[PDB]
Amino acid sequence: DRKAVIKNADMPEDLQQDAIDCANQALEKYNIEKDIAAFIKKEFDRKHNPTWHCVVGRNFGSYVTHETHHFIYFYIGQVAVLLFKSG
Amino acid sequence: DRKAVIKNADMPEDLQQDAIDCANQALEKYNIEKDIAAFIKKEFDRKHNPTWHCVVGRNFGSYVTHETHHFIYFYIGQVAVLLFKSG
Repeated sequence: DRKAVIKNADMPEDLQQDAIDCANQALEKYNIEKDIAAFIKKEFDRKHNPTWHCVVGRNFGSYVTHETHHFIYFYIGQVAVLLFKSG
Repeated sequence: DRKAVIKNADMPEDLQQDAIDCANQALEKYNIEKDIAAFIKKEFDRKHNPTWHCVVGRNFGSYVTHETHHFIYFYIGQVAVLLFKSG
C-alpha cells in the first residue's frame, strides 16, 4: 500500500521489499509503536531466521552495527523503521 | 547530573551507572539524536568491548533480542535511551 522512503539500507531487493511490506502490514494492524516493532521483528525471525531487531518511531536517532546484507532503515509517512541483524 | 528513569534493564549495577553517566555526557555534548546515540555506542564499544547498539529519542518503540547482562532502556527527561548487545 503506502510508499516507503528508504534512508539507509543493505539488503537483497526481495528482502527489502518484504521488509517494507511487513512494516505496512504492521502499521495497518497497530498504532502502538512497541507493537508495530514487535510484529515486524517477529515476522522477520519467523520468515528470515532469528535474530532481528526493530525500532519504530517518529522521533529517534540510532547508531548500530549491522551484519552485511541484513539492514534497512526507511520511512513510511512520519514513521521511521529500523530493522537489522547485529554484526 | 540528571536523574534517569529506568524502564527495562539487565546489567550489573556498575555497568548501569556507567550507561546513565555516559548518556548524560552525550546529552550535554550533543542535541542531534544520531550524535547522542553514536557517542554512547562508541563509548561502550571502547570501554566495554564491541559490539553495542544505541537508539536515542523522544518517540520510538522497539523490540530487540539482547544478550543477558548487556541491556538497558531508560529515560532522561523526555529522552529515551536504548543500549544493548545482541543475543
